[PDB]
Amino acid sequence: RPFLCTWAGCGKRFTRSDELQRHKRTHTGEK
Ligand SMILES: [Zn+2]
Repeated sequence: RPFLCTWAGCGKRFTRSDELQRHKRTHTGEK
């Protein structure tokens, strides 16, 4: 099961779900 960020024009892939969620936090603005 590969993880892919299906955000508006992103398409960045991860092998870890925690990586994907962590990454997603940059879109939502959790910094
Ligand atoms: Zn993304």
